Amino acid sequence: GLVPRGSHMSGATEACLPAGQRKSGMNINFYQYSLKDSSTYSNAAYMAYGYASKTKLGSVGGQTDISIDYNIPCVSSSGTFPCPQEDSYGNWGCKGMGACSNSQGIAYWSTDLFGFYTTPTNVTLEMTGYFLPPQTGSYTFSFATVDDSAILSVGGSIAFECCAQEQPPITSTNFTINGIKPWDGSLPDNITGTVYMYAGYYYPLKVVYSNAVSWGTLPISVELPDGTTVSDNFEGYVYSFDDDLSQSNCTIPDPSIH
Ligand SMILES: [Cl-]
Ligand SMILES: [Cl-]
Ligand SMILES: [Gd]
Ligand SMILES: [Gd]
Ligand SMILES: [Gd]
Ligand SMILES: [Gd]
Ligand SMILES: [Gd]
Ligand SMILES: [Gd]
Ligand SMILES: [Gd]
Ligand SMILES: [Gd]
Ligand SMILES: [Gd]
Ligand SMILES: [Gd]
Ligand SMILES: [Gd]
Repeated sequence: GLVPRGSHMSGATEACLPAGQRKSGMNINFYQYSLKDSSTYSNAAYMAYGYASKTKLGSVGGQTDISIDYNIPCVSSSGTFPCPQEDSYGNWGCKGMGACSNSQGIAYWSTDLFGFYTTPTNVTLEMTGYFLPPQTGSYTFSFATVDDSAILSVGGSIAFECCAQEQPPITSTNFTINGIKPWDGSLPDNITGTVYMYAGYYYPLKVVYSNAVSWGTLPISVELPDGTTVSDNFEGYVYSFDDDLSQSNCTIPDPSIH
């Protein structure tokens, strides 16, 4: 017929057309998280919004390189250098550095997480922004691995509300990727979630990430409808807008018919 029929039973992911000044990159908020607390980040409510009930440590904006790869120091014979986790051995040393004299189980201070001086050993962070699909079709987001706990949410009223990026987190636990650290221990690699997206609409995107001890890891990718993969550097795909709670037409509940 003259018009597309629309995704079945309001199935389309909600998106946005914010009218304000677009900024390259995502906003990163940092929140307090306790060293060796392996239980707090196992709860859906905590990972969706509860993190923001803890002390906010700071923020950085305009981040396009969004993967996390934090390595603890090895205090070695030849100085102090970051140790790739797969190179750690024994009790303990780091391959090519010898034995390390420092503890794996204390807090360490570093700017490795987006240049913000904090404790990547123990912290929770919230990345927010809008994903701009250049192509219409199925997009598959993935975490290659999760160390320690993480979620990824896409869509208006799922990640956050349109034109309200900077507001307190919404309560939705309808995660696109659920990488929450299981209670019973365990969890596989290459965890994934798929969203059908219409080109040129801005899709709210939230990533919440937490680490309790030592190494922290979150390699983020998206496979595009053309089958190519974008990993780590999402420049050209992720943007921020200052809140405009007064922009009435900002929410597009169904981009398939808009
Ligand atoms: Cl180091
Ligand atoms: Cl060695
Ligand atoms: Gd990176
Ligand atoms: Gd980089
Ligand atoms: Gd890093
Ligand atoms: Gd870094
Ligand atoms: Gd690095
Ligand atoms: Gd880096
Ligand atoms: Gd909503
Ligand atoms: Gd960790
Ligand atoms: Gd594919
Ligand atoms: Gd890098
Ligand atoms: Gd603002």
